Amino acid sequence: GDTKEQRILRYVQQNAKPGDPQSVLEAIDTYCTQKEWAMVGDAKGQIMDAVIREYSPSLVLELGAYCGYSAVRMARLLQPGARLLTMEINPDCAAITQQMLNFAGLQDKVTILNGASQDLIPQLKKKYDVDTLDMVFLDHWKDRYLPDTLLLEKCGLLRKGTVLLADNVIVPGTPDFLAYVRGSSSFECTHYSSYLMKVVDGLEKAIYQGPS
Ligand SMILES: Cc1nc(C)c(-c2cc(C(=O)N3CCN(c4ccccc4)CC3)n[nH]2)s1
Ligand SMILES: [Cl-]
Repeated sequence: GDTKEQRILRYVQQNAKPGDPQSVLEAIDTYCTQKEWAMVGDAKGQIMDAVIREYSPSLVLELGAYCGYSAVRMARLLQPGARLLTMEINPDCAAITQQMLNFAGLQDKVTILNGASQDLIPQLKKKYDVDTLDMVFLDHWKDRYLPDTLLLEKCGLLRKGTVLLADNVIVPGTPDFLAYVRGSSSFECTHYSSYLMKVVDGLEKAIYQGPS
């Protein structure tokens, strides 16, 4: 068997450099640009980097590791001792992600949780010893953004100033998630447009202010 995702890891393992997350980033960026696209960006990576650098989170939740691009891009910017938790529902992508972090030298900042987001979010406190989350990046199924944001509320995982950065909120779009965070007083929201497919997409930054 030879999947697109094995093919990406293998281009990285040949062209990027062991323990250099940026040559991993550019090799992936290079692969998805010249060889076959994958569901990856440097234009939205600039936005993702600015938000990591602005808020210096000590504990990040990512929903949707996939191949490990956005986990290499985040964890490369985290301070010593900070953690990334990444949930991946497909075990083969989870293996790609473990190897992509192992090659990039970041497998000690990341913990991969294999599971659907709404099964693992309730276990975060008991099992992975989380108190609150400093940042949350949502890049999974667009119809889970809103219910997972409220599930994170329920379980008391968001604090005042938690950053939620939501990808692909324009295309495919997350209309329900955007209406809620923009309309709720618990969230202060900034929309970052980024092109893609030559289409305007966007990320939403939504900062939690505390319950209503
Ligand atoms: C309830 C859930 N909890 C989690 C943790 C979920 C999750 C999302 C992802 C992910 O990263 N992508 C992106 C890639 N994509 C895809 C790409 C091409 C074709 C079809 C699908 C699958 C979803 N991995 N696990 S869904
Ligand atoms: Cl499910």
